[PDB]
Amino acid sequence: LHAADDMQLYKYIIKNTAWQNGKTVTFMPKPLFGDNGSGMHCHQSLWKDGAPLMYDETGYAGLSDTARHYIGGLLHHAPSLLAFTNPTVNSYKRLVPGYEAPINLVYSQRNRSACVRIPITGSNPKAKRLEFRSPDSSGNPYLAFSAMLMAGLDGIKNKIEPQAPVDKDLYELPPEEAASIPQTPTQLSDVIDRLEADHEYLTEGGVFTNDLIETWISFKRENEIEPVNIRPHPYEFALYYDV
Amino acid sequence: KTPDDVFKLAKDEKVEYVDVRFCDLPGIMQHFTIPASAFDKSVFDDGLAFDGSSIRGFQSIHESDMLLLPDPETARIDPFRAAKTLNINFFVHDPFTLEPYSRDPRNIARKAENYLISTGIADTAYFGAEAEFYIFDSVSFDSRANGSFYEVDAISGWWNTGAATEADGSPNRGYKVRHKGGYFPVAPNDQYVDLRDKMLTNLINSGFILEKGHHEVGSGGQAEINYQFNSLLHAADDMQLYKYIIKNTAWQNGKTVTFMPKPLFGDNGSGMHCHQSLWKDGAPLMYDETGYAGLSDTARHYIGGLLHHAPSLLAFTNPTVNSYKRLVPGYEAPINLVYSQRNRSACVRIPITGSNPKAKRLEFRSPDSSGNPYLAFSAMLMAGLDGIKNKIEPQAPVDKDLYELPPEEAASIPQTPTQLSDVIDRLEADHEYLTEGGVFTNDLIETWISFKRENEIEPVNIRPHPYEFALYYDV
Amino acid sequence: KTPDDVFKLAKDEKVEYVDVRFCDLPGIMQHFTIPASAFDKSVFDDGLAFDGSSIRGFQSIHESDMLLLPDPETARIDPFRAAKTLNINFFVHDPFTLEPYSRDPRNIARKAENYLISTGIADTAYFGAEAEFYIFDSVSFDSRANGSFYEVDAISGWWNTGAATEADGSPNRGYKVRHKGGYFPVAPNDQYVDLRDKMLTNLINSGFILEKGHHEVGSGGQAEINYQFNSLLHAADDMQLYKYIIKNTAWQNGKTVTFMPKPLFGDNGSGMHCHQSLWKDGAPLMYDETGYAGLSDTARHYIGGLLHHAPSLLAFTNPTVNSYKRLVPGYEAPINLVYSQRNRSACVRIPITGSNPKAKRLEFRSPDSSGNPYLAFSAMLMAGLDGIKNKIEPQAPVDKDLYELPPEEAASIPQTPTQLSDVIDRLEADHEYLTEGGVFTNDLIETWISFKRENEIEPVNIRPHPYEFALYYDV
Amino acid sequence: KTPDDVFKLAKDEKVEYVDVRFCDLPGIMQHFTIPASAFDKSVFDDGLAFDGSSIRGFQSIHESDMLLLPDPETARIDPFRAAKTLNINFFVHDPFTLEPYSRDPRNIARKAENYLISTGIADTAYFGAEAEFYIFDSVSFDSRANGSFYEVDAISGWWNTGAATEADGSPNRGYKVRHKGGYFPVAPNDQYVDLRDKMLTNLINSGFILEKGHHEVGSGGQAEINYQFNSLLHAADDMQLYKYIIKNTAWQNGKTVTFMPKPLFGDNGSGMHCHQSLWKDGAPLMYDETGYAGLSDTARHYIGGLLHHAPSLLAFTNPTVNSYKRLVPGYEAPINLVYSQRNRSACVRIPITGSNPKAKRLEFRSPDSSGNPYLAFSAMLMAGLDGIKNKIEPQAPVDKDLYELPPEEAASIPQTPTQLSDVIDRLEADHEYLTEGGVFTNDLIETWISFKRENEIEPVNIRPHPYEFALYYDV
Ligand SMILES: CC(C)(C)c1nc(-c2cnc3ccccc3c2)c(-c2ccncc2)[nH]1
Ligand SMILES: CC(C)(C)c1nc(-c2cnc3ccccc3c2)c(-c2ccncc2)[nH]1
Ligand SMILES: CC(C)(C)c1nc(-c2cnc3ccccc3c2)c(-c2ccncc2)[nH]1
Ligand SMILES: C[S@](=O)(CC[C@H](N)C(=O)O)=NP(=O)(O)O
Ligand SMILES: C[S@](=O)(CC[C@H](N)C(=O)O)=NP(=O)(O)O
Ligand SMILES: C[S@](=O)(CC[C@H](N)C(=O)O)=NP(=O)(O)O
Ligand SMILES: C[S@](=O)(CC[C@H](N)C(=O)O)=NP(=O)(O)O
Ligand SMILES: [Cl-]
Ligand SMILES: [Cl-]
Ligand SMILES: [Cl-]
Ligand SMILES: [Cl-]
Ligand SMILES: [Mg+2]
Ligand SMILES: [Mg+2]
Ligand SMILES: [Mg+2]
Ligand SMILES: [Mg+2]
Ligand SMILES: [Mg+2]
Ligand SMILES: [Mg+2]
Ligand SMILES: [Mg+2]
Ligand SMILES: [Mg+2]
Ligand SMILES: [Mg+2]
Ligand SMILES: [Mg+2]
Repeated sequence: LHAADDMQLYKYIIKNTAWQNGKTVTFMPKPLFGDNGSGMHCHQSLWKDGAPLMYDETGYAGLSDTARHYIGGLLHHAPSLLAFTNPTVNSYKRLVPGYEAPINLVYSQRNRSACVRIPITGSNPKAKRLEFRSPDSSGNPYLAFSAMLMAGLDGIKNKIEPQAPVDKDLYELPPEEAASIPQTPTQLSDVIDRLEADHEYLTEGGVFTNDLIETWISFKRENEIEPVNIRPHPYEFALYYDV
Repeated sequence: KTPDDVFKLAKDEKVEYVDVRFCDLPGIMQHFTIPASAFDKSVFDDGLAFDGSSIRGFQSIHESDMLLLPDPETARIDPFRAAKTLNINFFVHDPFTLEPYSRDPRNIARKAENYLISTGIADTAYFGAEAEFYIFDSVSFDSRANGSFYEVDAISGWWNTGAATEADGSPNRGYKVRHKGGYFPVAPNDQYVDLRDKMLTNLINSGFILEKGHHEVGSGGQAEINYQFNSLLHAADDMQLYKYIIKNTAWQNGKTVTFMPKPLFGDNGSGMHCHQSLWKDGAPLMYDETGYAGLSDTARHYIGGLLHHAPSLLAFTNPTVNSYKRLVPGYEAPINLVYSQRNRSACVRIPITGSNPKAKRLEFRSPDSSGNPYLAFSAMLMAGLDGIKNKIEPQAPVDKDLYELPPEEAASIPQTPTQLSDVIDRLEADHEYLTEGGVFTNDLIETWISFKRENEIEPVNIRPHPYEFALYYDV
Repeated sequence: KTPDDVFKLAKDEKVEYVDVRFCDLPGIMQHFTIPASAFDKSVFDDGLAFDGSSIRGFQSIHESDMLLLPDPETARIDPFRAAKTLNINFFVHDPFTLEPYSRDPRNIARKAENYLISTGIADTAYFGAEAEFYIFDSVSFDSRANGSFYEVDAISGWWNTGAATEADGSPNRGYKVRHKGGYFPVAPNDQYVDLRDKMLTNLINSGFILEKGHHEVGSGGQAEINYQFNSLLHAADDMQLYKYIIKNTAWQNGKTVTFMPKPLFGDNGSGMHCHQSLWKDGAPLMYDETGYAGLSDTARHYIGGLLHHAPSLLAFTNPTVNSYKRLVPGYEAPINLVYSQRNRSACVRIPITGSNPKAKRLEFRSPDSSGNPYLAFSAMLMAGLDGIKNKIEPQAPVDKDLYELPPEEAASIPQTPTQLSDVIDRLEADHEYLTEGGVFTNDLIETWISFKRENEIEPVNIRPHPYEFALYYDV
Repeated sequence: KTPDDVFKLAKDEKVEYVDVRFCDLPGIMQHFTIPASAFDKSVFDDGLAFDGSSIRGFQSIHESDMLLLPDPETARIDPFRAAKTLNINFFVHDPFTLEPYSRDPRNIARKAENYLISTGIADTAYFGAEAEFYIFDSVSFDSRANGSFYEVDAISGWWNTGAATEADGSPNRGYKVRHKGGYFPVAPNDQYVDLRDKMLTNLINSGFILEKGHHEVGSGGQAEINYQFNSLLHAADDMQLYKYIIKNTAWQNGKTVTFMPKPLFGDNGSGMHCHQSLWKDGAPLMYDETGYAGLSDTARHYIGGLLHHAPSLLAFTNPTVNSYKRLVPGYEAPINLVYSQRNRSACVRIPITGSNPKAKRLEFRSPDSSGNPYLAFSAMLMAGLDGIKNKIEPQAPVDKDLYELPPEEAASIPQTPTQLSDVIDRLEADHEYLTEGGVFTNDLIETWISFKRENEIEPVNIRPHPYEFALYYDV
């Protein structure tokens, strides 16, 4: 909660500091074509009674079972989770290869091409965490943070095993190997459809309620997805004016 | 028509050049010119070479050389070139075996007509098309790292009612067309009467048999011209020539034409409605006085095929990203897969034609002009034939304004696809009806899928839409 | 043709002026004009004088006077000059001895044809050339202490899709040509149909035998016109006249043409592909039904010569700095020294011509139009003949897209040279094949090496490239 | 200096932010900022993380995380930032093993100094550098399909003597600098006196020990500032900080500085002359009263190394394409590999310093500022040390204007390399002197070769030069 409050205030301060100095700031995921998008990477860890739970010296990338299952939750629920972590049409213009954003659902240490990176933090158990690189700033940090937690917790509860880490530049995978790893969703309508179909992990404990989820789905369809869909894109003119 | 007929025409018409034409895979006609002196029997016997690697959907660079052989049926005098020119369409052939090319669109049409005959169902498929278009004054567009735009303009566009002067500096004289109001008030509200007359005349003088011309619904110069129906291949050839004549008549008169499905947002798109009928031994097969909308079983099953195969069929009938911007409610284009008589909101309309059995046909309203009529016409036939063969029953006609259906009733009828990537995915998954008789071959279908993904779908997907900035700049 | 034939032509055509033409070393035709009254037997017997010190690669100032003697074969009526004019090419001769000039390009061609005969290998070398060019609207450029630029422009250039208006202020009407997409959609996408027709007509009226004309791959008006092949010297004369006719047809119609190898970055260069064959006693020597791509031993060894001598040969076939901007992968120009049938990525392509022995030939794709066809054609023949004489075996053909070869495979193949300085260095080191029979002389070769170094290589080397500012301003 | 010294400085100076700095492979300093509150022991013990995949010549994306550890010797207050800031340079380390990074330029300098000690030849290498630069008013440049340009501008540039007004509209008041005439007339001809004073003051206030400042030869604002020599690593750190100070002093005063080797054509380039000497146990090793130009055997052999290894050494000392535009005759830069006392046309000059042994040194005139001083200095030392170890004798000194040498005498001396690709090819072929003691490692050398080819050499090669249009548009 504090972190989400911090995020909202941070945006306000960044935007208005710029404004007062004759500039203008955007946190949109992808305002430039052919250059890096803007992410909101979320470093996450769970603690109990003042002790860290993420660390196990014997695990891949120093990760405990609890940590590994949390990742399993994130990567497993991704096709619906992104409806809150990547909630805009513009979000999906960032999820393209070559710009240090994810294009598939894998975790890997030290890996800025991956969906979940495990940063190199040495043997200090307090520093161990996962970096969920998928999310952006185009939505609601209260909902985004909460949704990630619910996915992560469902993973722990169900001991969901993530698929083996891939320690490779994921934008450079051979076609055959690439096709075998689940891709990030292509567009917002896909994740909204998926959220609508499958969202039980969010409704656990009544954290998200059906009325929230329905309003979200409905809002995104009517105010974002559809309005973009009906409007001809300028590149269609480059492509098709002379058909 | 024979080679000697064409030589006589060239001689009689004092032709200086012969323009050798053929069709690329996406649907744009290609050409080069040879002098009259080089137009001889050798052209019919040996054919002519070209670079297949520079033509879309054709060859790779290391297998580049391809061959062309003329189709004497297609010889027309060019109405535009100051040096008297005879245009002729060619078939693409392999340079080694001299076999027809598997990715020549004109070959696909050929194969389609032969397959029809081989089924015994009919011997002729007639296609009547309505290729709508916009007569614009100007267009510009670009795509850069930090921005992108397009703009179309037209003197008669409603967006110009408040202009202080016309583009040339002359006064604004009003009589501009309202959105959805171009169909079809008299001049001066119709500002394109003389230009369309020139289009009609140029068509007539190229041997077209004309039926009508008019302003269409869209503001800013939408138009429609209709010519007589014909058998599949001839009809596709007619379509390609018609586009060439429309575009260049406009060009020569200081205008610019587009056949893109949806160049205006909030006004009508441009369709290519296809009126279809099957005939055998000079008798029509579509009519049965006792059927809904006077339709025979053969007709009804043909419709069943179209509506059933629609989710893949549209990959050829609606082959562009822009296509899907037209398939939205409120503009006399389809939004779901139903047939209905008299119904301009439906996917297949049955026009009111009375009891004359020769006039009975279905109007497939889904297709547009953004692709390849050889492939589109052929694909519709294959879907239609599969329907007859499998006696596919279309779901009951819905005689209602389909844009106004109650939500519960709407959701129960299959919708038209949302986007090109959907129909390409579906084509890839299920396309057996097209491969029947080898009309479409796997290499054609794979090249098509591959071309559309790499050159159209993906390039649009990666580029931020301007409306995203309206939506999200301030997130 | 005789002196008396030319006089008759002048008389019959009511010629007012005779344009006396010859070729400078680099490859630009030179001229001066004499009145009809001054065109007499004396011109054939005594010849005409000019200042050899003002012509590039010719004489020094203190040895300036040179002589010209006419070549009756080359007489054509000028299609452009309002005062009726007969053009005639001349041979450069020493004013004292009357011997042919060792640095007259036309003399080198002459000597080449004779040498061929003297070898007994063949009696005729046929050259078919494709001189590609760009039809631009404008060009400007400069070079100063503190900056430098160039800009070419063309209405059909893709870079202009976003322009608010055309250069003359008229509206942007679209139909511009996509990069790599000019080959070869119909009008209005092809914006140069009527202009190219004028070019074709002018060529016809100057006695060219035409084969085809078309828009080429490149955006912004790339074009190609083909005329019938001929023997070496006649072919080189044809080439020079063709460039003159193309450039001046464009000029008279408000356009501006360049034959430079690579005026556009990231689009197709302009080549001068040379189709070559040897004949003896009226029979073709290139064909053998049992050889790879139907090629005889003589043909194969000719290709062996070309590919073997490439590292020096390109000094005449690819003689400019800009030449080497074209020899880059992805644009249907060569990047390594292989031959292959049907293959537009190869250095020598064998076009698909069937079993007709008269049609069998090799296409040497390396050369461009940026130099001297007299020297280029001759140099190719000398390389080809050295190959036959020494039975040089070309390395095995590689029937693959040569731009897409796996790393190990690519590195096993000799690459085309990177830059002009490399081929000049190599020519200097090894050029014996050119000096055979005295076809090229050491003084010609030294002058060439010297000219290129001092006037082209060095002047480019010393001037900062704009892209260095992009790269390095902030170091 | 210790960690506790730096903390005291930060506390005493009321620092708000610490700027964490390190060097990329090509030679540009990188930075991020941390608050004063985050600057603690932890920074020295654990270090700080960054994305090694966004830094040139560093890591791939899947091995991105890298670590930085501070160098307390480099702590300086920033003279520019309104929020009081302390700048510190860091070493790049492996995040797992905590070993120094093989491709950290600062580590290379570290290793070089240790290697020197380990040879027993000397214990200290002193570097005195002269980084010349231009104070311009503006720059722009671009590179498109149909054109490309650059322009630099400066109020005092000779090209502006005819300007009706200054850029801001104020009158042209003359006193502009003649090409090759900036060294060094008094104001107002020297228009940059006050600005260079501001540069001198900013350097002084960052703890530099100053020696001189002046206008340099080149028109349009060329300048030079000298600070006291130092040992290799410290000298490289000094250089980087100097460029930062010069660039930002200019920036804050409405100007723009470039250290590129040759921004002006036909006027002096900007060099980075390196005065070098070796010392052991506090005593100089370069001096011998009986040697040519007062040079010892150790000194002579060091020169022998430099001149002998030049063909590959210049890959680090002259590392850009633009570097080779400076190595042309007539501008006080080298064009061949000779040493000579008092000689500003030579590759190695021996400055006239009298009989004081402490002052004896060589001036290596070849290097420029377009790369990486850490690498450049280190590479020079390695070449010099190899010379000493192998007792490499330099060819006899030539006490002449080496620009004016007749062509025959000039050939009998090895020339400087013509272009970057030559030195890269040579480095690739022969680099064992650099790998001695593991100072340069094969992975560094390979990355360097690779980076220069793909990011500099090739991108320049494929882009048409404006002067090619001057040369060839009309071919
Ligand atoms: C040109 C268009 C699309 C209006 C059209 N007119 C016709 C048309 C209209 N009236 C007719 C009356 C009688 C006979 C044929 C007719 C064809 C047909 C058509 C197409 C395919 N099969 C049969 C008819 N299509
Ligand atoms: C004009 C061009 C380059 C297309 C060309 N056509 C030809 C060409 C094409 N077809 C032919 C068919 C038969 C006879 C000669 C032919 C020449 C040749 C050529 C050149 C050299 N030697 C032989 C042929 N070149
Ligand atoms: C700053 C520059 C380049 C002019 C310079 N001054 C000096 C310089 C000049 N005079 C000196 C007199 C005495 C002692 C040292 C001196 C150094 C040196 C130098 C560099 C390396 N090794 C020795 C000297 N370099
Ligand atoms: C350098 S980056 O890898 C770039 C991230 C990119 N903008 C993104 O879209 O996530 N981010 P960081 O290293 O700060 O986590
Ligand atoms: C008037 S309309 O119904 C309009 C058709 C619309 N432009 C379409 O997109 O199909 N066409 P028609 O009546 O000519 O068949
Ligand atoms: C289409 S192309 O292959 C293009 C050749 C290219 N301009 C070049 O040689 O650089 N030429 P051709 O007319 O020989 O088919
Ligand atoms: C006056 S100069 O000789 C000029 C050097 C020139 N700018 C160069 O090295 O390229 N420099 P200095 O005398 O300061 O060593
Ligand atoms: Cl969407
Ligand atoms: Cl799509
Ligand atoms: Cl060169
Ligand atoms: Cl280079
Ligand atoms: Mg991060
Ligand atoms: Mg109609
Ligand atoms: Mg209509
Ligand atoms: Mg209709
Ligand atoms: Mg050709
Ligand atoms: Mg060509
Ligand atoms: Mg060719
Ligand atoms: Mg100095
Ligand atoms: Mg100096
Ligand atoms: Mg100096």
